[PDB]
Amino acid sequence: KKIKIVNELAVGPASDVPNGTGKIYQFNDDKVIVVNHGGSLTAVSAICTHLGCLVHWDEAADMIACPCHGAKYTQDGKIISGPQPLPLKQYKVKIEDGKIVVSIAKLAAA
Amino acid sequence: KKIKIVNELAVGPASDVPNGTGKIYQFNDDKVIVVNHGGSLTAVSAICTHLGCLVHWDEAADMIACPCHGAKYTQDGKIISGPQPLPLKQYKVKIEDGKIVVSIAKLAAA
Ligand code: FES
Ligand code: FES
Repeated sequence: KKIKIVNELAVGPASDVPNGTGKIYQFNDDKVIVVNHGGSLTAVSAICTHLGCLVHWDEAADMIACPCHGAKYTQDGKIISGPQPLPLKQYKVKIEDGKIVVSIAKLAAA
Repeated sequence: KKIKIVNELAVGPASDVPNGTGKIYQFNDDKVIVVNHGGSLTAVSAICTHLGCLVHWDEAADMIACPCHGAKYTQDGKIISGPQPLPLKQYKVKIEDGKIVVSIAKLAAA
């Protein structure tokens, strides 16, 4: 009673993103930042929804920071502060065979 | 004894790029990073020559850094280290009427 289409990609070894760090990967047309912090491995779009620069993980401040107009986001992409209109799109992410597997789903009813 | 074609664009107010900072601008088909550091206002292509992520200025480290795979460049776009094949193409930049004017030339001899 629902159709959904999932894109799925093993982007790199789990050892790429050890604790306290974040790394940017290509996901087809988007760029995703995968973050490993506080026991939690998350994945969100790395492109600011304001005007489209790349973000990075700031471990000391426990935040994602955008270098262009000062946007600050949570590890999960939620808005902390800045001019950005939207949160960064949330991905799913898992470790499989020692690999970081990122995925996103788009739904549709039958 | 030389003819050249110059693209020129007043990209924003000079107040946009104070000392110790760098800013990204659309320059027709390229994107340029203008950096103000050490009394020197420079402008180079913002597109990393490895795989094309947008770069940013790192004032603390005195370098242009690409967030994807670690490319480092000097303020003038020269390669410091990383997987990139090429330096960032250099633009010329000056202040007029409190505005940042970026320009680049393509040659023709006669
Ligand atoms: S493009 Fe990220 S703050 Fe504007
Ligand atoms: S895109 Fe800059 S290091 Fe690869």
